[PDB]
Amino acid sequence: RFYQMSPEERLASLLNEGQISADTKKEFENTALSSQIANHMIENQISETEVPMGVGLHLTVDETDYLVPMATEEPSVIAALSNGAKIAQGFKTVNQQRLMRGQIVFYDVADPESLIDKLQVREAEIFQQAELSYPSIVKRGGGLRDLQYRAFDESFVSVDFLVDVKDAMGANIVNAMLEGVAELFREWFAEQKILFSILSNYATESVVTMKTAIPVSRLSKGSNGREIAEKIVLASRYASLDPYRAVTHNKGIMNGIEAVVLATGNDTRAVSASCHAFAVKEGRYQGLTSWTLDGEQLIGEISVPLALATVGGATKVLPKSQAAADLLAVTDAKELSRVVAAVGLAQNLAALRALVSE
Amino acid sequence: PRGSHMLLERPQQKKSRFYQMSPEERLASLLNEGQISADTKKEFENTALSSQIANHMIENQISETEVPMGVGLHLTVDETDYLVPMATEEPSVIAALSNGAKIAQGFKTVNQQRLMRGQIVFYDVADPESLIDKLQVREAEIFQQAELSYPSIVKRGGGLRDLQYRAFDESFVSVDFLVDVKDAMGANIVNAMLEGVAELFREWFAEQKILFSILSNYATESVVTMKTAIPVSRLSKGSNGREIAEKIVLASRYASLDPYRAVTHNKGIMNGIEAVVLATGNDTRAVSASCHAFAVKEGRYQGLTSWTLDGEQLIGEISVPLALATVGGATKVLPKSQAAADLLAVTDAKELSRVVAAVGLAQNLAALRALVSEGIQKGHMALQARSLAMTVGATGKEVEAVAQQLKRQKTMNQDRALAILNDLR
Ligand SMILES: CC(C)(COP(=O)([O-])OP(=O)([O-])OC[C@H]1O[C@@H](n2cnc3c(N)ncnc32)[C@H](O)[C@@H]1OP(=O)([O-])[O-])[C@@H](O)C(=O)NCCC(=O)NCCSC(=O)C[C@@](C)(O)CC(=O)[O-]
Ligand SMILES: NC(=O)c1ccc[n+]([C@@H]2O[C@H](COP(=O)([O-])OP(=O)(O)OC[C@H]3O[C@@H](n4cnc5c(N)ncnc54)[C@H](OP(=O)(O)O)[C@@H]3O)[C@@H](O)[C@H]2O)c1
Ligand SMILES: NC(=O)c1ccc[n+]([C@@H]2O[C@H](COP(=O)([O-])OP(=O)(O)OC[C@H]3O[C@@H](n4cnc5c(N)ncnc54)[C@H](OP(=O)(O)O)[C@@H]3O)[C@@H](O)[C@H]2O)c1
Ligand SMILES: [Ca+2]
Ligand SMILES: [Ca+2]
Ligand SMILES: [Ca+2]
Repeated sequence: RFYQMSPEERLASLLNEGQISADTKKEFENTALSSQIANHMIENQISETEVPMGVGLHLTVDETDYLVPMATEEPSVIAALSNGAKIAQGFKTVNQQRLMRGQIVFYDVADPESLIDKLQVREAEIFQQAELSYPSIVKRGGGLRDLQYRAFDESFVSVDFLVDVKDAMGANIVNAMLEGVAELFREWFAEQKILFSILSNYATESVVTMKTAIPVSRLSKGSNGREIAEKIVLASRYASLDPYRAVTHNKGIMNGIEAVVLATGNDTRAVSASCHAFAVKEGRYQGLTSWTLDGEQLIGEISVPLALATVGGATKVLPKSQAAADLLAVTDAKELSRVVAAVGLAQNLAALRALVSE
Repeated sequence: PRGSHMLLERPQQKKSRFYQMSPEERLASLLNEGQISADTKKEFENTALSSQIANHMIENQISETEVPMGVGLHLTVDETDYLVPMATEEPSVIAALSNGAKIAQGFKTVNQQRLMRGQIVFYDVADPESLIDKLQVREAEIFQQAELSYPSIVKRGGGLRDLQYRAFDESFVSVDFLVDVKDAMGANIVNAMLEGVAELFREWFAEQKILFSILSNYATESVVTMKTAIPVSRLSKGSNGREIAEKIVLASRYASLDPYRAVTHNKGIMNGIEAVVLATGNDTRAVSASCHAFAVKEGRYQGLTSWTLDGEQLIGEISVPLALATVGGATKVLPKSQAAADLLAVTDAKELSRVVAAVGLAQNLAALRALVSEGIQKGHMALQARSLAMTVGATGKEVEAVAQQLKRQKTMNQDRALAILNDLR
């Protein structure tokens, strides 16, 4: 019955059964998100978590000014972003891509190559079925983009689906498309077995690279601008050597990125999973940014998979997500990813500069 | 050309900088400079967290993000029943956690440690092996200064516990500090302790140079491992319980071969873990950072859980570093954190980490069972049909009736769910 009760009835049941105090109940009742919206978004809803939201300052991306909504519970995070962006002055997009990835995994595959060669010769029909399983995205101008195949040891075979989901995160688009094609596969190969069909959150085809060039004089109010830069460069390289520093290094970056992702109603677990997994380069967890000295300029670069969204999920139904989107005022998801990647690099600059200046 | 940033438009210099203004003044300035609409300003003004609390926690505060919070059910850890506060915006996460916990019935602790790491890193070290030995013999005084740099923790029963040393590139040296921060996360306890020990490191060695002294979020000494044992019959409403178990084992095994699946595998785990971390006012970045880095094993990003078959039993196990906290940070200054803490009803941070790890394993179970059984979509659409019913006003047993009819529709809507509801009345 608990999952069938109203929020008001669930709180009363919790109090009646001694599971929460009376003051705890009154606090759970002090909400600002409409009960209608919250109760229909999740299950067993009783209340809300309120995260303070502030405005990150001085971010410029490709000669466009931005005001960054940042939801965070940690002090100094928004100030660090603002000081880091002010010092950097601007950020420039080195390259951007935006495709989502999914997979259908066969198991107990007798001869992998046989199965794979079978699929490659019928790719036209697969694209046909993928359109039928979600035709709306194809009308918007997206849809399936490529098919890839990977044969693994232990008799696994993965069919990789790369999709253009436009401004959505794409989970429900990709999952629907994959389950529809899975049916066709089971019709084509009654012999074979399908372990699962699901989207991959490792969005290596949604990577964004930002960069910044900083006159070393801006790194200090005084004369030791180059000294601070040389130590920033040293700190960044040590992240490539000590995972115990790289994790803190990337955590500092995600303080800014996850604040914007949260404020705009995007999925924080998805972005945190892809970014940290993308940090694994050459079998070692390293930093997501590089800092080098080219003459009298400190040059920083960031590369992160940012399959973010401006539509779908919680980006619209939560009024605060719409308000944060009004403040940021990005026109599409690709732009959101560029702004978020710049926030990451700005956060990292403020963190390293403070780390080596003390 | 290169004009300045549009923020220097927000200052009221005829009087005040943005970071000095009050939240109300900061919103008025935002509206007057064309950055937000009137409706957006009013929505920002609709807040439940005290303005005095929010404004003094962060900088340039203007409003708040509201994440719905629900209650996960059926979780049992070490023969104790729990009600898990879960803060999330994703549908089905809480229902899946309840389903996964119900299927497993309970979780037990295999091992647990709780120590926060810190590091003081030397750079430009000529002979690393020399400086190291020069430090190992003076550990008696290193432990003493650590106590005076932050004595409060030592009288509460904690403080520095161990010192280890590593060298990289034959030019870097790192002094590793293992600290017991009790129920706090330990960031400010460690940092202050390390910056104080760095001082005498300079006094001792005017020859060497320190690059930085700071905590490490990679809390490999806060790993907690949870276990579960499920009769295969509980994995299906039908008769193929074992078949399902066999598929879950392979899905878990496949995660260990394809990082593209492992990331999604751990993402599902973190849907539950981060939802409790957020509800209790803990630092979500620190947990996801240490958890995903811990996922890297033998030079390969893999799944954080293992699933194996032992006779008629499906055996699941999770291992993650959870340096969570029950005090400090945002665990108390945020009233909702205290309310969520009253519901979870844990006594210490060690118990918090144990419950959160179990939540992760239960979450993993629900996802994997659905993926290898009917698929992830069927469950989602069903919850979506019920949500669309309550939106239009479905009550009582009309919730399932309207959801049943929405299933028949090729495309479910709020426009059509209202039509179904009115006919029933
Ligand atoms: C969604 C269910 C639970 C449907 O549930 P069902 O299969 O129809 O079975 P049921 O309705 O008879 O009851 C299932 C139990 O789940 C709970 N439950 C059931 N319905 C509700 C509800 N309305 N409100 C609250 N709780 C609910 C409830 O505890 C219930 O038992 P009971 O308490 O009644 O004895 C099932 O399909 C399921 O578990 N799906 C898993 C979906 C999931 O894991 N979602 C997480 C977000 S998606 C994700 O993780 C991404 C992913 C999957 O890609 C990660 C990965 O790949 O690993
Ligand atoms: N593996 C995973 O991690 C996983 C698994 C399951 C669920 N999820 C969750 O599923 C959600 C993300 O998936 P989703 O975005 O596809 O949900 P969605 O809300 O159903 O899809 C996007 C919505 O935005 C609309 N839209 C408007 N303009 C669009 C545009 N330019 N491009 C694309 N769509 C546009 C779409 O309309 P049309 O239908 O007409 O196209 C659609 O209704 C998140 O809540 C996520 O956390 C994640
Ligand atoms: N790299 C990073 O992640 C990083 C860096 C810097 C800061 N931070 C932030 O710093 C905060 C976490 O650090 P913190 O935990 O040390 O915050 P904290 O609030 O300063 O420390 C814990 C507080 O709880 C009190 N307390 C009561 N009972 C305790 C117990 N059993 N054990 C420990 N403390 C107890 C302590 O009293 P006493 O004062 O007497 O000791 C202290 O005031 C977070 O806001 C975090 O995001 C993170
Ligand atoms: Ca191809
Ligand atoms: Ca605007
Ligand atoms: Ca030792």
